[PDB]
Amino acid sequence: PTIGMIVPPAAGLVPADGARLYPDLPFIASGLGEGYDAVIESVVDHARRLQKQGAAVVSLMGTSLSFYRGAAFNAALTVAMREATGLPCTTMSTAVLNGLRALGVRRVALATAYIDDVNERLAAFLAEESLVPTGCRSLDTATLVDLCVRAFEAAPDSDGILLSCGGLLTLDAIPEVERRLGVPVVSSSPAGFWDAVRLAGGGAKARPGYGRLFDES
Repeated sequence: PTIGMIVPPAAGLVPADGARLYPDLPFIASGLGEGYDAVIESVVDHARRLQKQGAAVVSLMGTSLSFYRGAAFNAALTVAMREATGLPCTTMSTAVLNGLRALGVRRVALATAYIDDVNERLAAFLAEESLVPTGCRSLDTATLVDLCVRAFEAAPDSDGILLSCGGLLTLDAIPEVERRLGVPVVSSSPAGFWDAVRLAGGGAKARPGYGRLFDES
């Protein structure tokens, strides 16, 4: 089944992680190219576009876009996508909750590429959904790996790490961080793929090597 992704950039490319994680799967993207009315309408518009292109399911593949306004908005936007489209729909924030929960992570450390105000909305989203945010640190693989280690060492009681940057190239850092700390890392972009592949069904597995998430069915 084709998996449709609504992507933040105007260019509307399938995010680069897809070619590494799921080379055998058909993905298509529609680029969205601030302001809840404008977000709701473009998102519904672009979901219909992917439906028209033959998507079997649709993921809103931006974490900030989907958690900035809280957990209730994420939930309601998903339903509006589904009602416009007739397809199972999801978001990168839901993908993150699903991955954290699959991995038994309740107390979560934050490693992100966001400003303060956005990191605050992230931790608020997670606590709304009854996870426990602990440490937060925010900004290549070397810098990403160090980011998460500094996130974890700032809060050693964490069950795992949320690496939140759906725009960044993160797949090399995840295994290296899990290898070094022994704790799982859920990252936005890979998690959004993992979640969208699950949603679509069929049961395909990711290429080996990209972290503990991908051993979760």
